Amino acid sequence: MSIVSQTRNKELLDKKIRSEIEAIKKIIAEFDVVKESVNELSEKAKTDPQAAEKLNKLIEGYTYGEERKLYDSALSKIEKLIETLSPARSKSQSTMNQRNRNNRKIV
Amino acid sequence: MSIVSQTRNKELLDKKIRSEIEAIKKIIAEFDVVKESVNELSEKAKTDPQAAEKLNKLIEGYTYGEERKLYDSALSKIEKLIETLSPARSKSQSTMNQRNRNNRKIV
Repeated sequence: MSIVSQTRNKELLDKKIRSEIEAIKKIIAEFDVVKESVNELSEKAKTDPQAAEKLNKLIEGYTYGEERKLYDSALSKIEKLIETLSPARSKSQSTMNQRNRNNRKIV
Repeated sequence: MSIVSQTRNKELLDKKIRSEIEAIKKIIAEFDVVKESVNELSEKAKTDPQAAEKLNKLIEGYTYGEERKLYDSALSKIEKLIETLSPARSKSQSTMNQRNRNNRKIV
């Protein structure tokens, strides 16, 4: 009766994990964006002196991005989990070849 | 300075990203939960008489994840991403070595 459950579960998990990593990848791409606020006025400042004046006021960028403290090691734990889902050295771990129900197999 | 939106935004993203890894972790465990009693039932149907009785009630709900080939490659790409965000061996990014402590290291 699992057929009535695994009719959407597979798709659900696929789309779920797919979206999770996409959001996280977006998060990690916003950090350098905020840090790029240290030169909001580049060509504009070069053209207009008043814009260059604002440059001395808009020279920020480091506010809430350097939060890689206790949460930094949290990412290290993720790698550990991924490694746990890896072969590490071999793929034949615990599992063993079976397929007894074949009736005279060629291979 | 950027603080109006950065008020509680950090907590929002922190908790959200924390949900991803927890949700994904559960999905991985579900694969073992489903594909658990397979060799202990299907294979044992031929061997044990009681096992064959149970197989007559639940036979569809074992192999539902044998597409592990190009999918794992995507996860490996995730590792590379994490590694790219890590200083790895070059631990000099936004930091420096010290070793400013000896006091006669005769032992």
